[PDB]
Amino acid sequence: TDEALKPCPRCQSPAKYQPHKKRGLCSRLACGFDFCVLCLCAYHGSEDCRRG
Ligand SMILES: [Zn+2]
Ligand SMILES: [Zn+2]
Repeated sequence: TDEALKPCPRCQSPAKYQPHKKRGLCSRLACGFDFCVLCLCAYHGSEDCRRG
């Protein structure tokens, strides 16, 4: 099994990982970011990710 926590796309800090919501929230109070864990952009909820 093992643990999982993803780096924040702004500051690379270990963000609070939410695999049940495909969401990640930064632990750095000056950064305070909310991202999609599939494409590492600002969180887009129920929408699908984008190519690049
Ligand atoms: Zn951050
Ligand atoms: Zn995405």
